[PDB]
Amino acid sequence: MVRKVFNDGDILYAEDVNIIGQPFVDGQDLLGHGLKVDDNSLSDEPQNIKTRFYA
Amino acid sequence: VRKVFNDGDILYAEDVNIIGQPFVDGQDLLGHGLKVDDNSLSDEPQNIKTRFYAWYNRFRVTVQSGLTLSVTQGSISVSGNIISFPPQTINAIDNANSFVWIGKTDADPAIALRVSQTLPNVCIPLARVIAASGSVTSVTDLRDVSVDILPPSIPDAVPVGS
Amino acid sequence: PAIALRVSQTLPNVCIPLARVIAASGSVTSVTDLRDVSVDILPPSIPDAVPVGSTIISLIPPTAPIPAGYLELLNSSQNVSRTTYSALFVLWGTYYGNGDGSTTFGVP
Amino acid sequence: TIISLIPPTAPIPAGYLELLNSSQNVSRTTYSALFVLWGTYYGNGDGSTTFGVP
Repeated sequence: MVRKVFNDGDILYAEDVNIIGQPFVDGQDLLGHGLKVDDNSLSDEPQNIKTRFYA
Repeated sequence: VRKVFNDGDILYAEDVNIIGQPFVDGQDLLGHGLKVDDNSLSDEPQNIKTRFYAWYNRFRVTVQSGLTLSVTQGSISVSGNIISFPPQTINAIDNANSFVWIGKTDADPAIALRVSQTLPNVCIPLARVIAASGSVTSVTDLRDVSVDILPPSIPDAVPVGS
Repeated sequence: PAIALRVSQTLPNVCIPLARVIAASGSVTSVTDLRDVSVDILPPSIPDAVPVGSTIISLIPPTAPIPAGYLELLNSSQNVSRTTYSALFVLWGTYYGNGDGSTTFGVP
Repeated sequence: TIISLIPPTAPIPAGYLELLNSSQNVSRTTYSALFVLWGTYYGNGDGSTTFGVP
């Protein structure tokens, strides 16, 4: 999102689409790297690590 | 997810900026994908997944088939000596409320996985299995990391003057 | 008696085990984690009381009261209730007499 | 030493060594707390692996 921001007349290049195609959750500043994963982002399913660890 | 595109729609810069920032949280929005399950977590070692489950699922007893129960791999410490066990199987005692544990008997010094009808005083309890008619009706986890085993009462000392 | 981090040759019966280290030529070949996160400790034994059915000899005068949790051996066999002394009845049976044969058993 | 009247069919209490008619030789390492206390005083079953039992 940061270091690559689009505007109304901006061309959409194939490299940008390929980058967005691989989402990253490392919290980095790049185009496809969204944000880190907190406890909420983990699934609230009883069979998952969050529920077991909190139990 | 929330906003849906179709033929004839015009892509907007804000749409790409939203899409460019993925959020994994299960929220129903354009860029918010879904909630992270165990599979989405990295499976190679030196990661919280395998680290957590190698301790959580240690010597866990499950009904493999019929009276045959599966015990996951693990390790035990006997006076500082580490003895490792691969995943093994053992047959429950039929028509009984038996106990699956790890230890030894008076007639056998080898430390191994055993099924009895009464928990020995010195053992590592694993499960209480209720089985009937060649089938395992229920399994109750005894080595659970959430259940806490209270220690036994202080032994009655020899009476003074005796 | 001070509680601290100690490197010994054999783990004491009561302690918090941390690791086992194998050292050769002034170098550490291996360190094995003895904590709960890696291993499950098997107790060598439990602290136990005097076993049921064992006999202890005492010098206490007759005026002193009978110790709790014990039965007194008399000049003749006794008939003791099986329900009250279920532990002793289990460990002994009727090997010292059948008592009535239904609800009591004999004590030598 | 604990004296008991339990019948032969009754199991030996755990953590106890039965004393039979003759002497025995039990492993020093298996019974370490016993060997450090008694010592080689009731016999030397072997050189450095077992010790005697009256």
